[PDB]
Amino acid sequence: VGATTTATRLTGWGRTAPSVANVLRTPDAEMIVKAVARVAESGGGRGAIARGLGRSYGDNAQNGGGLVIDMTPLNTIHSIDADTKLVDIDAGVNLDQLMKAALPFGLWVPVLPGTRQVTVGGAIACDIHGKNHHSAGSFGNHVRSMDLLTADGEIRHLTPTGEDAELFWATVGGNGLTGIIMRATIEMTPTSTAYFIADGDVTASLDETIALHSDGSEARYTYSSAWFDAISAPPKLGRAAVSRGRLATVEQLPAKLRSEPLKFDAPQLLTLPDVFPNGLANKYTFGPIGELWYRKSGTYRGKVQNLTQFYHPLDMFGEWNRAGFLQYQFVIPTEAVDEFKKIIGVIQASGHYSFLNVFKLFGPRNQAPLSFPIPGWNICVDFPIKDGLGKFVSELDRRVLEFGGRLYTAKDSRTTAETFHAMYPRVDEWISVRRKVDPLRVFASDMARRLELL
Ligand SMILES: Cc1cc2nc3c(=O)[nH]c(=O)nc-3n(C[C@H](O)[C@H](O)[C@H](O)COP(=O)(O)OP(=O)(O)OC[C@H]3O[C@@H](n4cnc5c(N)ncnc54)[C@H](O)[C@@H]3O)c2cc1C
Ligand SMILES: COc1ccc(CNc2nc3cc(C(F)(F)F)ccc3nc2C(=O)O)cc1F
Repeated sequence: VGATTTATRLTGWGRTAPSVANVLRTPDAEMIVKAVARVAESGGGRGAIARGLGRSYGDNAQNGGGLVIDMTPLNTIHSIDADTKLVDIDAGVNLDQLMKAALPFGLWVPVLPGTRQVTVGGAIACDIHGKNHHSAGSFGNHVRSMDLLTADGEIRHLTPTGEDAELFWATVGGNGLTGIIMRATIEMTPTSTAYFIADGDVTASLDETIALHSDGSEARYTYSSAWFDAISAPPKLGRAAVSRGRLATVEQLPAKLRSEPLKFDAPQLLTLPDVFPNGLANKYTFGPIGELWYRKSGTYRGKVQNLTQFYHPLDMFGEWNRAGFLQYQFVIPTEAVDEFKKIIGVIQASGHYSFLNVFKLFGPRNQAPLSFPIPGWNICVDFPIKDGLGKFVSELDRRVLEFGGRLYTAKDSRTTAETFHAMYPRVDEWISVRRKVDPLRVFASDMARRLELL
């Protein structure tokens, strides 16, 4: 329970670009206020940045030669209310913790990323998105208030629509550069079960994948995402396994599950690598029977699924996934469909092979100037680090930029300031807010300096 300050070598989830910071770790809020006051009174040096669970791949949660404040000990859930749907929680609370605590109230975390190991602070600061972006927006859309420790040492109560709305919306997606989010109130989504009813589809090509997302069917599902093929030559290029669904109601559950509709079942002992150590391939896998088999297994209607089944389907693959990788995620505006296809073609012909590829059509954006999601074609790819990759991804940056798209700060450790600023045309507007709230650069990070956000 005691406060500690420790020189620590930090990296994001990508394990790249390490830098040494003094890491403060304390469950005492007043100690965090005092540390920020100390940096502020210092009138120099390299400032401070908050750090959550370190799930961002890049360098936004580290500060070489400065202070890093580990927020994970501030993890109190203050209250949950089923009538108002509000949760009041410290910024260090993580989404898995929150999901579990809130389920007995018939409340659902309104935006969940592909991993549950992210803090509320990290969720706000990266304005995270999920499988339901097109129906629910991003994390920032659901924050009703937050308490922000600013450079002047004061704790400001921010609301999306109040007098401090400008600062609220600069903090959403602000990558911790407006101050330290101490605490927040989130509006949860009501639910009668912890289950999904899901429809699966399998497409044969990129053209089919795009048509499926463009035919109006997306409006029938609150949740929608896809795995796609980024390695095969066209026309197989861009074929996808698509998973779409909505939260189930109690009466849609089979009789055996209806007695505990809000139950989160425990992740089981055995994963697929444990049961099939020699892999899943047989003599049929890559020919026409394999094709039919995968088509059939991935095509279904009204299937009842728990959270892991529906939302974390890679979990069953255990140690096989991510077997020195560069995570690259971008969105291209909806209208730019040919441009989007062109970029997918570029990736396939590049000689860089990504096996893990998520595809999603984002919905409307929010008013946060630095928010990543815009309506359009969102893709994540995972490239093994090898010769030529750095220069190739710089070419990808140019294409993404030229086609009106952007990269996501939570995934980036290598784009340039020039590129990033052009991708985010409201960056100057955001920088102006940051300069008002932090004239002395009390808040600073490796990303802030790299991307000239400092
Ligand atoms: C396997 C995996 C799957 C993922 N899937 C998704 C996805 O589906 N959608 C998506 O949007 N993202 C996804 N991400 C990225 C992840 O959601 C974000 O990186 C998120 O910000 C990580 O939260 P964290 O608590 O680990 O924050 P960190 O990585 O520690 O910090 C990220 C940023 O938040 C800031 N920050 C943290 N706490 C505070 C605070 N209290 N006050 C102010 N600023 C703070 C930091 O300064 C930093 O700028 C995924 C990441 C992984 C590893
Ligand atoms: C245990 O192994 C894994 C478990 C889950 C995943 C899914 N990961 C993601 N899933 C993502 C899903 C989305 C979206 F919401 F768009 F579907 C957007 C971004 C995503 N980013 C990521 C990521 O790894 O950074 C990947 C894994 F390698």
